[PDB]
Amino acid sequence: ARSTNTFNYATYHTLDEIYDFMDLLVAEHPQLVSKLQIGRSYEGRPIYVLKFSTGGSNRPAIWIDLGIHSREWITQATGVWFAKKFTENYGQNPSFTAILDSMDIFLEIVTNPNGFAFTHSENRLWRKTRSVTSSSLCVGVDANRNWDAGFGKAGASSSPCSETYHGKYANSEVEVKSIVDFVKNHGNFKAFLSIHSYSQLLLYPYGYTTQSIPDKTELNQVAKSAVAALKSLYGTSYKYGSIITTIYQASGGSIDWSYNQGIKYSFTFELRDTGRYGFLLPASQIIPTAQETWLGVLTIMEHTVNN
Ligand SMILES: CS(=N)(=N)C[C@@H](Cc1ccccc1)C(=O)O
Ligand SMILES: [Zn+2]
Repeated sequence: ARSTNTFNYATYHTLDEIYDFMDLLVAEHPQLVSKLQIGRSYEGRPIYVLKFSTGGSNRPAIWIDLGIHSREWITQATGVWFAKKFTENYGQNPSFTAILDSMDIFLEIVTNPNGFAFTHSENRLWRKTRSVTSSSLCVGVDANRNWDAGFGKAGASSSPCSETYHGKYANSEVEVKSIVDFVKNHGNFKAFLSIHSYSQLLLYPYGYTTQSIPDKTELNQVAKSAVAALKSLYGTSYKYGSIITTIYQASGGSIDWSYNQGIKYSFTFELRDTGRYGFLLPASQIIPTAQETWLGVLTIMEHTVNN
């Protein structure tokens, strides 16, 4: 509340809280974290990215977004945890410090602020954005299906009322477009990670095509290692593979797009529980999830700095 050491990482928070948390963090470690606004949500809410850097001009960076799907609260929770973790581990953890000394980290905790606010105010299970209009009384698009990666292909719905509505056109959603422009403009992103929320999977590109990525051998081993690392804390078991192969076909996905942009280390993480609690994960599981997930993330980051 008053400082980042007082903030309760063991509970779920509102939009305001996370935003306030953002400012505390920047106030406390001004030389390491900066708060950037890459856009405004459909309902005009600021879209913020927290930039962790030790200097340099335009260093190779790591992209990390959480809460694209509003109801997946564990991700926003894990998001805030990571942010504090970055400030804590710099200069203490030999490996993490090595990473920050050479690369920057872009962390977007609340990728979909409108839906997030909605999950607090009216429907806890809301997952889409809150954009309106058309020949429909239904609101929102599935932000993870609005990307220009086999956009509109099988694995997404053209029906606005649908939970997996892809939107009118690729990048129609500001929350999405804001990232695209940011990342395209930066031009030196090396890794791109998108965090979900439930089923315990480590996925790597192509949800939209059966086509195998050229870097499949390498991506597969990294995922193997990441999953191995993650399970070392509490023995949480994750499955890994390509999207289409492990789950099902999905078009307009975040990770397919990033990979197509030449960002090789494109992985999607699906926390935490395999259905017992689902999207309504007990707050008591926040830390543990954050802790383990971090191990898998750092694994991937280490690979990145090394290749
Ligand atoms: C449980 S869920 N809705 N997070 C599953 C998440 C699986 C996915 C990962 C990457 C890319 C496209 C699809 C989705 O359907 O968006
Ligand atoms: Zn999701």
